[PDB]
Amino acid sequence: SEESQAFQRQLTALIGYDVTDVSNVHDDELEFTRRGLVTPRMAEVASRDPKLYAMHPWVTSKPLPEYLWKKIANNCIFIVIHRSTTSQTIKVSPDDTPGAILQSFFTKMAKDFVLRVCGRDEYLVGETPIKNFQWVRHCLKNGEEIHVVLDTPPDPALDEVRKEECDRKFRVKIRGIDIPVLPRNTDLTVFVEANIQHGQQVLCQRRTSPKPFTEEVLWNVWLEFSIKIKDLPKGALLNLQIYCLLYYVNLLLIDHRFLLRRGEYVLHMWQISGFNADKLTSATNPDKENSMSISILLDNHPIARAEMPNQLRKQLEAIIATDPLNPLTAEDKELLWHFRYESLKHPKAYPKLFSSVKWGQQEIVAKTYQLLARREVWDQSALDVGLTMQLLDCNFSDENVRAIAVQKLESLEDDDVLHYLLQLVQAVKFEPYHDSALARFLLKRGLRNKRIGHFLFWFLRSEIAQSRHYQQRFAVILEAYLRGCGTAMLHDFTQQVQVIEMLQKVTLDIKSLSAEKYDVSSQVISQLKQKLENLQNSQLPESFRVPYDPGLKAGALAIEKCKVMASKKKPLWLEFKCADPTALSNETIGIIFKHGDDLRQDMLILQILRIMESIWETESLDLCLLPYGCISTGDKIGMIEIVKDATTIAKIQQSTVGNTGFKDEVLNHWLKEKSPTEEKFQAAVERFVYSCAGYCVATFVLGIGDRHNDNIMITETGNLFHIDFGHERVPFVLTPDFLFVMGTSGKKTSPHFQKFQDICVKAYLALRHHTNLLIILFSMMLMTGMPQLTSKEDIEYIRDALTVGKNEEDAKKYFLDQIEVCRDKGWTVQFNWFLHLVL
Ligand SMILES: O=C1NC(=O)/C(=C/c2ccc3nccnc3c2)S1
Repeated sequence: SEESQAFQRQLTALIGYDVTDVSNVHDDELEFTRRGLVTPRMAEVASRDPKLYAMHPWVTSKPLPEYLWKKIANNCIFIVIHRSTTSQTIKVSPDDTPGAILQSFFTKMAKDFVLRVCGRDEYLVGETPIKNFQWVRHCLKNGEEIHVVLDTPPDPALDEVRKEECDRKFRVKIRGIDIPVLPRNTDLTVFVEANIQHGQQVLCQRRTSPKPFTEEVLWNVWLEFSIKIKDLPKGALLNLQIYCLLYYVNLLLIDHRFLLRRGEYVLHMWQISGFNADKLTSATNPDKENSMSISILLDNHPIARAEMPNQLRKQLEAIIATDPLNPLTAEDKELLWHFRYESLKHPKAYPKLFSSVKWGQQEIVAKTYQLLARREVWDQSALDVGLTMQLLDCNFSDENVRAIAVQKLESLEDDDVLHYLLQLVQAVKFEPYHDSALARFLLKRGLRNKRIGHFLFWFLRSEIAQSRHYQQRFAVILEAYLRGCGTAMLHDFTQQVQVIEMLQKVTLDIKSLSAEKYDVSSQVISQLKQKLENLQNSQLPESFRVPYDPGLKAGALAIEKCKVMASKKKPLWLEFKCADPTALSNETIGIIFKHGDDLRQDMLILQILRIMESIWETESLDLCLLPYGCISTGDKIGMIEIVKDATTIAKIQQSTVGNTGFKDEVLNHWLKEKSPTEEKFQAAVERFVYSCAGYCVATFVLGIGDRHNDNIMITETGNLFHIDFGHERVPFVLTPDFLFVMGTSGKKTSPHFQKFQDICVKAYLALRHHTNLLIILFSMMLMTGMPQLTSKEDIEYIRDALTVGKNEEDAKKYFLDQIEVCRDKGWTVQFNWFLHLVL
């Protein structure tokens, strides 16, 4: 239709990819998926209530942390209901409801309405305690006053959606392979390797005679396998690889309609470079112009009580209580299997139990599917994200195992889906098929909530504009989401995508007009400013929503405050004005555009940091972390949130001494001066101690605590925070300037440094209580976030770091040891840091 085809062009521009393309495809799994996601989209949109969907109340059922009550020791909240002039400050109770609250206002005013926060697209509605709104806790945690404005409920009419209406051994013939360009140094040979895979696990492997690596190499040789056609499990993967490893490609032997792949195929392959999630994609290489290829032929159809002793039961248990990174063995597996009804009564044993299943045999898989049939213990157990996330990684390809995994996620409330959305989304790369429990689950949660949906949009978009391996799949999941969020949501995303395109065009140009040789010369300096105008004209929207912070709505770009950070690279530093007039602060909005870093690795790292707070919180601890917003929007490019009143530590040093040259007291001077009243400098020391320990533990477990001062920042208010995360040693950073702030010197004691270790070990062991969770996220971050890593050696770092095994009491000491190693280096390495880091 003249406009229907027009709408698709819209969704296409938003999505950054053309789902309506069938150029790079060899079947119809995608279309079937769009076809298939239509249902899930429909059930949810219909189900979602406009009354709450249009205001996305953001709340939690978790208990208000123990470190957030001193604020309210009078069981009285100081909400400050605004309006237009009369800002009456009502008093409510930590239990009152946005309804009751509206009462203590109209009850205090005499002779519909909703209370959204001032300067933010956040409403405080819904039958939920005023203490269960993340905002109220945000205000309580920052000493800020809980404000709010009396305004009418948003016309839900806006959340309007456009109208919607054999028992033979497996065989495989390798015809040959081809590549346009040949002339490559060596005159070596090459062979093809066909592997039948299921969950990383190879179930068979066949090769080919080493023929010379010429422009074209035909083999016309059948590759007979041992596995029988009735044993190939759903999810199985024919992994073709070229060795001389330089090229790989995959092809599911069992389609989406439960049929066995049969026919001629010309697969364009991915190039390798010298484990990670890309080697797993069922996608073919889009660039059929200069990429290796392989012709194969497929032609061969539906789909297919005593009690453990005591000593052995003592053996099974020792297996169960082991980290995920600890491999298994022929015996452990046979043990876990033969007693599959025993190990079944233990949820934590599911990952290991399913790793001992011989998927390459119909009979065994058949039994396995019968094991799952009864999930009393699992379905009844408390939700364990660690364990759940484990059944969604690269090791589980059976949809039924993975399926129960999503079954527990179903039990997650928004606030928790926000804490994991990113990894949940990265986990879709492990799914063997496009349409899946996990996708269906992400898609629904997106539609049911505008916050999750906003973040789903960018997380998926991040993958589509950068991942050839997984764009088609993500794009298809995105389009499905876009057709259910609403007309408003669309208007928003559109405005957002436009602003970034241009600001990204500006970003790359400036980087060009500026040589490696540090400059920020008059010229480029005059250029950026000149550039920031050709856009502020009309094209660049008068306003737009902030991708890393959905509430905030940026307006005009304050050219007068925009610049270009030094850095080898040339990140851009932009600032806008809040498009909301009801704001009660002068604070503009600072976003940092940059090119050069894999801004995805950053995202993941900040994601983990928010998961380390959440943990610390449940254990009543607060290490004041500042995981700033960051959204990767393309290959080596994205945006960064700008924390107000923050300075690099290095600059804090060279702000008293010299350049090339470190006064241990430089920091304590900055804090006292950059602070009005002493009552405040006291605070600053407080927030500095907590957040300081915070990045100490966190950065350590992650193995990213050895960084040059230039990547460490602090605020005039006391909060410190690391930055830059895209990839004499040391644990972390506890330099004399910090140590000094706490009040200490070479080997000493203090009311603060004592607090420092006091807060650390407590937060550290707290993390140790989530060893398995941390390991799994960690292990998923490498597989989808970093190049290609050994499925052992690289993940193993997290295992030694978190010191799995050791008794708490020891670890309690282990940390401190690492702490003393600090003094041992004083300014050693920090002074050294100019060279480089490796290994
Ligand atoms: O990877 C990276 N490359 C860069 O240039 C970075 C700079 C940066 C990051 C966060 C900030 N937050 C508040 C203030 N200033 C900031 C500066 S991070």
